[PDB]
Amino acid sequence: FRKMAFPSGKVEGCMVQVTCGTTTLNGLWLDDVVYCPRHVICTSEDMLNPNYEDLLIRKSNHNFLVQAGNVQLRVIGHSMQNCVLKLKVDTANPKTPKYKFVRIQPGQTFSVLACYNGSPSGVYQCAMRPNFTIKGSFLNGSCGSVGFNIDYDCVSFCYMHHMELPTGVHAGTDLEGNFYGPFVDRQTAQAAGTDTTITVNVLAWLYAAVINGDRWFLNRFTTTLNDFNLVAMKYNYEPLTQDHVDILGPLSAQTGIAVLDMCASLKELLQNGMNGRTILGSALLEDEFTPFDVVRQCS
Amino acid sequence: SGFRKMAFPSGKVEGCMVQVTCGTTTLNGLWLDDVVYCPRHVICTSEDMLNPNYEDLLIRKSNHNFLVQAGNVQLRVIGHSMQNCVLKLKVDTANPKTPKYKFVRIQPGQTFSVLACYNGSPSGVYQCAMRPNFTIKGSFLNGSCGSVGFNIDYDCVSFCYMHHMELPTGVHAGTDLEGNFYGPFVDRQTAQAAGTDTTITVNVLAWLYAAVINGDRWFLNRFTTTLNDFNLVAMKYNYEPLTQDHVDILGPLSAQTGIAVLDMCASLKELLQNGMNGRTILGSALLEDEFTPFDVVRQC
Repeated sequence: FRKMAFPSGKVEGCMVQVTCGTTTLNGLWLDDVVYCPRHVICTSEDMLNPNYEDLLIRKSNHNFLVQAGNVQLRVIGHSMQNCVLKLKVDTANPKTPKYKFVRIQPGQTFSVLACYNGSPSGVYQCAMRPNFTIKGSFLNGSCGSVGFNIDYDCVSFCYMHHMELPTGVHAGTDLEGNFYGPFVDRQTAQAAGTDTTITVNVLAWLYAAVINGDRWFLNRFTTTLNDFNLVAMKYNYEPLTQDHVDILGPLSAQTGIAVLDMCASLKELLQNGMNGRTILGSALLEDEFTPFDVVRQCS
Repeated sequence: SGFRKMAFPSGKVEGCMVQVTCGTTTLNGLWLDDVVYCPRHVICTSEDMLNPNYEDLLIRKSNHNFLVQAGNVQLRVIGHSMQNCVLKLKVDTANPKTPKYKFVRIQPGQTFSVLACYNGSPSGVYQCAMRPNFTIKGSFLNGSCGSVGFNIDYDCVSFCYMHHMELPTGVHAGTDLEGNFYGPFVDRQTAQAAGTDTTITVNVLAWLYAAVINGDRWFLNRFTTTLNDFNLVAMKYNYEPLTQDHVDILGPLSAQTGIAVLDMCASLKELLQNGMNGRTILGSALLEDEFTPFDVVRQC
């Protein structure tokens, strides 16, 4: 049971390189529009208190260098949609797949195609943390990297990398320029909130362990929704709602274990530890597997 | 901090995956040029797997008995031959999506990306390492036979693994692209026991060197140990013994830093006897052994 990422083939053909002056980052080429973070028009000295609306007036179409491999894309128009620049190019991308722009909620998972200078280099699976950050691997030049989910024939773009916080975490926006979290696209001291463990994802992971035959944390006891949240709040676990119980329905029928019955096992794990044992070969509880991910990978 | 286990982009490999059907069995195949590669047990039923006579089974088959399907376009099989444990199906049309490719055989401890496919359709990609017992610990359901492992260097794809069998212990076994099995495993439905799995010591040391470069230093100690003494302690924790070749590979890591290889071994020895004590190294609460030294000194 590994953390698999979606195939990146449909996304690799849409990555381009956007250059404005000295700054170079990655862009998303869909149809005849190139999407990239709006701070590409700002120098290192302009990131203190940038005025994007005034800076964009200065720039023209010939100040943007869009490169797709060996070919050069010619910019004929520019626009801004919140914290995202929309560059209109003269040629449509023939590699454009069936796509859709969606905004996800914290706790959901998606695959990230890390790119450098418009060239994909790696792909990995991650989840949106409750503090609206992601524990990704972004170095310098990886701005503009996109996160996506893959339907049967449709690619849902949900994230674009914008900034790197001074803690190893990264922050970004959706494809419409709306930031995930209280962050702003400026070079200043920005603090991420207290990260909490995704309780619903842990329960789904525990169901996956039961499917794989690893059944030792199961106990005869059961708890209430209110009692579990009291323990969950103490151990920095997000509160469990009724909709979370409904989502875990398909996994409850396959294993025969009720959600509240499983919560008693998780409650004992937090208080008494792992008792020197492993679940699915791990000494810690994974919280980056959504209930939908468990169904996809198992049933 | 932060060191993600990243997998190579799979775009160049997605266009080479096909579906091969022989009778009732259906698995995945690799379409390169005018040759389709797939495990040879596709011509075996569930009853023949106990004692398969592949020479007897293959001679009774014809070209029209193999159904090769790349999406909706059906390929025409014009010939076939068997190389060790792999089947080579020659088709009438070459694959226009064929990239610059190579066939390499890897040693235990090396890492590669795996593209999991079901009935010729890719489903997911993950990064793994060849364990010292010549097995891989991934997610392979029924119908994933034929999925390949690869590495990408610049623009060249290096195919190194093809999934063949799933062991009763939950691990998977396979061959290289020439049909030679990794380990003593065979393509039979018999009781095959994998060896004891051990931690890749050289990968852990390379990972620890990346930690001191990135900031973490709490595990360093003032002691040093000999290579012979370290192995006597390492074997007690099911750690692979360290050879002189591993020391030379870690040379550049000890050059950028100030810590000798034997110095780092003493620190690793102290970590094993004490544990993490609630602390983390590069954001990880466990010692990682799936990062090769080559990857460590490229992305420092």
